[PDB]
Amino acid sequence: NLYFQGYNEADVAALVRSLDRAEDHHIFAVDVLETYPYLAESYTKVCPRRCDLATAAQKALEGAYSYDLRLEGLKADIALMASNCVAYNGPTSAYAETAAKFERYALEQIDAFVLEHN
Ligand SMILES: COc1ccc(CCc2nc3cc(-c4c(C)noc4C)ccc3n2C[C@H](C)N2CCOCC2)cc1Cl
Repeated sequence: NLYFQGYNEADVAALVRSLDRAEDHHIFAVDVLETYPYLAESYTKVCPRRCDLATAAQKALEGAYSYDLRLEGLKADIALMASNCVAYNGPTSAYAETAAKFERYALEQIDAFVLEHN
Protein backbone atom coordinates (compact mmCIF):
# COMPACT_ATOMS: atom_id res chain seq x y z
CA ASN A 1 0.00 0.00 0.00
CA LEU A 2 2.68 2.54 -1.16
CA TYR A 3 0.08 5.17 -2.05
CA PHE A 4 -2.11 4.98 1.10
CA GLN A 5 -4.11 8.25 1.14
CA GLY A 6 -4.15 8.42 4.97
CA TYR A 7 -6.73 7.82 7.75
CA ASN A 8 -9.51 10.44 8.17
CA GLU A 9 -8.31 13.07 10.73
CA ALA A 10 -11.76 13.41 12.40
CA ASP A 11 -11.94 9.56 12.73
CA VAL A 12 -8.44 9.42 14.36
CA ALA A 13 -9.33 12.34 16.69
CA ALA A 14 -12.51 10.53 17.87
CA LEU A 15 -10.35 7.39 18.42
CA VAL A 16 -7.93 9.45 20.66
CA ARG A 17 -10.84 11.00 22.62
CA SER A 18 -12.22 7.50 23.39
CA LEU A 19 -8.92 6.61 25.14
CA ASP A 20 -9.72 9.06 28.00
CA ARG A 21 -11.21 6.75 30.66
CA ALA A 22 -12.86 7.40 34.06
CA GLU A 23 -11.32 4.12 35.30
CA ASP A 24 -7.90 5.80 34.65
CA HIS A 25 -9.11 8.82 36.78
CA HIS A 26 -8.56 10.93 33.54
CA ILE A 27 -4.85 11.27 34.43
CA PHE A 28 -3.96 11.27 30.65
CA ALA A 29 -6.65 13.84 29.61
CA VAL A 30 -4.42 16.95 29.59
CA ASP A 31 -0.73 17.96 29.91
CA VAL A 32 0.69 17.12 33.37
CA LEU A 33 2.03 20.77 33.45
CA GLU A 34 -1.41 22.23 32.66
CA THR A 35 -2.67 20.38 35.83
CA TYR A 36 0.52 20.99 37.89
CA PRO A 37 2.33 24.03 36.30
CA TYR A 38 4.79 24.34 39.22
CA LEU A 39 5.92 20.70 38.72
CA ALA A 40 7.65 21.77 35.41
CA GLU A 41 11.27 21.88 36.79
CA SER A 42 11.05 18.52 38.70
CA TYR A 43 8.94 16.79 35.97
CA THR A 44 11.12 17.95 32.98
CA LYS A 45 14.33 16.60 34.65
CA VAL A 46 12.76 13.07 34.47
CA CYS A 47 10.47 13.57 31.38
CA PRO A 48 12.07 15.93 28.76
CA ARG A 49 9.36 14.90 26.25
CA ARG A 50 5.62 14.92 27.21
CA CYS A 51 2.28 14.15 25.54
CA ASP A 52 -1.39 13.83 26.59
CA LEU A 53 -4.72 12.96 25.08
CA ALA A 54 -5.89 16.56 24.44
CA THR A 55 -2.52 17.31 22.61
CA ALA A 56 -2.83 13.98 20.67
CA ALA A 57 -6.50 14.70 19.61
CA GLN A 58 -5.27 18.15 18.37
CA LYS A 59 -2.24 16.54 16.48
CA ALA A 60 -4.70 13.99 14.97
CA LEU A 61 -6.75 16.90 13.46
CA GLU A 62 -3.53 18.42 12.01
CA GLY A 63 -2.97 15.04 10.27
CA ALA A 64 0.08 14.05 12.42
CA TYR A 65 -0.96 10.36 12.48
CA SER A 66 -3.00 9.88 9.26
CA TYR A 67 -0.12 8.67 6.99
CA ASP A 68 1.21 5.89 9.21
CA LEU A 69 -0.30 2.64 7.90
CA ARG A 70 -0.63 1.15 11.40
CA LEU A 71 -0.84 4.47 13.37
CA GLU A 72 2.78 3.93 14.69
CA GLY A 73 3.05 7.67 15.51
CA LEU A 74 -0.06 7.61 17.72
CA LYS A 75 1.15 4.35 19.43
CA ALA A 76 4.53 6.11 20.16
CA ASP A 77 2.63 9.06 21.76
CA ILE A 78 0.52 6.67 23.93
CA ALA A 79 3.75 4.83 24.95
CA LEU A 80 5.30 8.19 25.95
CA MET A 81 2.30 9.12 28.13
CA ALA A 82 2.45 5.71 29.88
CA SER A 83 6.26 5.66 30.24
CA ASN A 84 6.46 9.20 31.73
CA CYS A 85 3.79 8.29 34.27
CA VAL A 86 5.72 5.09 35.32
CA ALA A 87 9.07 7.00 35.38
CA TYR A 88 7.80 10.03 37.33
CA ASN A 89 5.55 8.21 39.82
CA GLY A 90 7.63 5.01 40.23
CA PRO A 91 6.99 1.34 39.34
CA THR A 92 5.24 0.47 42.65
CA SER A 93 2.65 3.31 42.53
CA ALA A 94 -1.05 2.90 41.51
CA TYR A 95 -0.17 5.49 38.77
CA ALA A 96 2.32 3.05 37.14
CA GLU A 97 -0.41 0.31 37.25
CA THR A 98 -3.00 2.72 35.69
CA ALA A 99 -0.34 3.68 32.99
CA ALA A 100 0.25 -0.02 32.08
CA LYS A 101 -3.56 -0.67 31.95
CA PHE A 102 -4.23 2.48 29.86
CA GLU A 103 -1.41 1.58 27.42
CA ARG A 104 -2.78 -2.01 26.90
CA TYR A 105 -6.34 -0.65 26.40
CA ALA A 106 -5.13 2.11 24.00
CA LEU A 107 -3.00 -0.25 21.80
CA GLU A 108 -5.98 -2.66 21.50
CA GLN A 109 -8.29 0.19 20.42
CA ILE A 110 -5.62 1.48 17.96
CA ASP A 111 -5.17 -2.03 16.46
CA ALA A 112 -8.97 -2.53 16.23
CA PHE A 113 -9.30 0.86 14.43
CA VAL A 114 -6.52 -0.07 11.90
CA LEU A 115 -8.15 -3.51 11.28
CA GLU A 116 -11.61 -1.83 10.81
CA HIS A 117 -10.33 1.05 8.51
CA ASN A 118 -8.26 -1.26 6.18
C1 LIG B 1 -4.37 5.46 40.17
O1 LIG B 1 -5.21 6.03 41.18
C2 LIG B 1 -5.48 7.37 41.12
C3 LIG B 1 -5.12 8.20 40.07
C4 LIG B 1 -5.29 9.57 40.18
C5 LIG B 1 -5.80 10.15 41.34
C6 LIG B 1 -5.67 11.63 41.61
C7 LIG B 1 -5.96 12.60 40.47
C8 LIG B 1 -4.80 12.87 39.58
N1 LIG B 1 -3.55 12.50 39.83
C9 LIG B 1 -2.83 12.87 38.70
C10 LIG B 1 -1.49 12.67 38.38
C11 LIG B 1 -1.02 13.09 37.13
C12 LIG B 1 0.37 12.78 36.72
C13 LIG B 1 1.58 13.21 37.31
C14 LIG B 1 1.77 14.16 38.45
N2 LIG B 1 2.61 12.74 36.67
O2 LIG B 1 2.09 11.99 35.58
C15 LIG B 1 0.74 12.04 35.64
C16 LIG B 1 0.00 11.33 34.57
C17 LIG B 1 -1.88 13.76 36.24
C18 LIG B 1 -3.22 13.97 36.56
C19 LIG B 1 -3.67 13.50 37.78
N3 LIG B 1 -4.93 13.48 38.36
C20 LIG B 1 -6.19 13.97 37.78
C21 LIG B 1 -6.25 15.50 37.66
C22 LIG B 1 -6.09 16.16 39.02
N4 LIG B 1 -7.50 15.96 37.01
C23 LIG B 1 -7.58 17.36 36.56
C24 LIG B 1 -9.03 17.74 36.36
O3 LIG B 1 -9.67 16.87 35.41
C25 LIG B 1 -9.56 15.49 35.81
C26 LIG B 1 -8.12 15.09 36.00
C27 LIG B 1 -6.22 9.30 42.36
C28 LIG B 1 -6.07 7.93 42.24
CL1 LIG B 1 -6.74 6.91 43.47
